[PDB]
Amino acid sequence: GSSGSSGTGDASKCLATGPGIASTVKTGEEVGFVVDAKTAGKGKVTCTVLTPDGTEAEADVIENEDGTYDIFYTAAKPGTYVIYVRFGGVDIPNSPFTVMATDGEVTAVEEAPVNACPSGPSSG
Repeated sequence: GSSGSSGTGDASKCLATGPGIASTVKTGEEVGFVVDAKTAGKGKVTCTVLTPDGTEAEADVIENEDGTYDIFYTAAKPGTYVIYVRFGGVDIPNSPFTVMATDGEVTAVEEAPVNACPSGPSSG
């Protein structure tokens, strides 16, 4: 390792608020959280939604003139999702973000078969 130039942007100062980063979330629905920064300073905020299956997900990031970053993501399947957040290249003291995606209340799904046939003349 190596260092020299003192830091400039503090991550611990930054605050993460939003339903998407709540201790618990809902599947199927699209959550949307935002990063509020007061004295944190200047820096880029990156998000990484990890799935309980072992793969990474897509997380849109939109910066704001108010020094805030709006992010959103969906939960295909329930389980334990891990969200990684960093400010100006610094992992906040809240990362990772332990999130739990639940299906919600008890429900009964219904699926039915759909017949289908190809097209084309016979000429026979």
